Amino acid sequence: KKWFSEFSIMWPGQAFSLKIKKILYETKSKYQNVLVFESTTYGKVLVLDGVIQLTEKDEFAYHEMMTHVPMTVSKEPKNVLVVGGGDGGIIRELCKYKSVENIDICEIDETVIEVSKIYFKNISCGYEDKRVNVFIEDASKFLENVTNTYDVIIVDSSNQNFYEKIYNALKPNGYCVAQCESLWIHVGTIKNMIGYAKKLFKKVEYANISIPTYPCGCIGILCCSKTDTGLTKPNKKLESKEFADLKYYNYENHSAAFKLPAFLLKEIENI
Amino acid sequence: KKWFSEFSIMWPGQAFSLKIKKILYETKSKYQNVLVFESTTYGKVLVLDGVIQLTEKDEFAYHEMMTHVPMTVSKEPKNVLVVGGGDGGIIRELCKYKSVENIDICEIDETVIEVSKIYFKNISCGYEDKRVNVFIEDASKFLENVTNTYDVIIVDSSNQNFYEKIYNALKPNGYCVAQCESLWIHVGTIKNMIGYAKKLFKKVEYANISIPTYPCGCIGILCCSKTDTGLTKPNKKLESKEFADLKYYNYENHSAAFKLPAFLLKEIENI
Ligand SMILES: NCCCN[C@H]1CC[C@H](N)CC1
Ligand SMILES: NCCCN[C@H]1CC[C@H](N)CC1
Repeated sequence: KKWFSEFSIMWPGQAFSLKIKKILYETKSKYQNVLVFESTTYGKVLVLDGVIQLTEKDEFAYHEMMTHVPMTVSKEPKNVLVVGGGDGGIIRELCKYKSVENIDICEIDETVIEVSKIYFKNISCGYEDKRVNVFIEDASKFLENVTNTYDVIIVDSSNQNFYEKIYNALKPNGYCVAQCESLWIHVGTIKNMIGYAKKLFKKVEYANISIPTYPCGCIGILCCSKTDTGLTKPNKKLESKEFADLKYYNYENHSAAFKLPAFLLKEIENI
Repeated sequence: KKWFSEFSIMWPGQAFSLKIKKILYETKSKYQNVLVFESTTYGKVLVLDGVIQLTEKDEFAYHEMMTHVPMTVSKEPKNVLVVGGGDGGIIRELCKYKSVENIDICEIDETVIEVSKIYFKNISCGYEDKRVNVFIEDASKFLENVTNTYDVIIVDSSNQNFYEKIYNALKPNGYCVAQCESLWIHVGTIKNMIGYAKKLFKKVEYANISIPTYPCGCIGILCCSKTDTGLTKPNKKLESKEFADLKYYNYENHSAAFKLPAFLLKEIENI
């Protein structure tokens, strides 16, 4: 059998590879190359421009932490925006909250959504929920155009003007979490991201998620708060039957994810 | 340039690769194949039987956590044993403690030690400390033969009889920490290891370390206590000048490393 290998100038000198049991789908969309394959040991894999987007075996780690960190801090979130995230994993976690009344997702490439609906049914199931509204659209145009404000915005996608638009689209006590780089390779980028956020948000925090199929085995969450209390401590426990199946997130893990290695703390305490 | 690739039946279906700037040394010892190369982005790399043992860029994560977790819990450790660990990283962290009077290291393959002394000077520097005594010897024979008991034993190497020997070689309030698998691939093995330890030790805990060049980007520490308080909370802060250069470990990270993902907690609460 052949092997998929993940190369990139963003992590030069290293690569991760998965063994292919069988290729399922391949296309070039208007925006990116799309590959779906069944791996031998990580279940199905989604690849965009040769970079792994998710695998069945571990996606719960990233989707649970990205969603339940902000959603357990926000008191009674009613309206939530997902930027990027065509695969639907965040939306699947969001639908577990009965308080939520509306979920907007903005994804520029509908092929991602369609491929996820077809090949990743246990990840894209949230799309069948009546609260979920899909916008095939560039996120800057969406954010500039939306009239509603959001309690939580979750940026599930790899700019200082952009974070102004996020801030304006948030309620007064709203929160934004954004995917934000591995601490093992792009500390310079993390510093820039915290710098951009701190000009607008009064509380900017960084958490780490362990996930083996992202480069270096982990990925950060940039956490932006308009209030002074920040996002490190949940205000609620996920006890109802909808959360009985959670596989990574729990009340203790939430806080622990913000306890960073000493070298990173040193780089970012002076920003 | 060529690429080193790390394959193994222990993690089937996946592989990690580093780009080679230049090969430095290669031999077959009595016990294993030994490769040393300068990578393009992780500095120098030590490989044993085709499995990465360490790299300069990230070794501090594993050596700091393996050492300072037990050494900040033990009140006044005087005698410490390192099993395996020919590369010297643990010993380098141990020498920072002025209270320590003796450090025994037991390593079956002296080539490892010699290669580390030659090619990894910032990792093997502890060998020049007068407290350090080297035994080229199988660890089961060493543990069966030693007359001293230890305050801390650090098993830096990839068996129920073996943990009996560890228990007997420890002081009444002594501690053992052992390298113990990635939670992303060998949960069955972690369960067995905790099972073996719990028959002898009254407190058996599991912590996670983020380190990108180990498979799945992380590696566990099996933590065994003879006292009931366990190893999750340090009894001291590392404030003296010897610890000013620490790059991963800190007082908060210590406890956070024991906050495990929900699926692992579920597998190991019933053992
Ligand atoms: N298409 C891959 C997932 C991320 N999608 C986002 C869609 C909206 C864009 N403004 C940014 C990427
Ligand atoms: N040689 C590689 C590092 C681990 N070395 C250990 C030496 C002692 C043995 N009983 C187990 C492996």
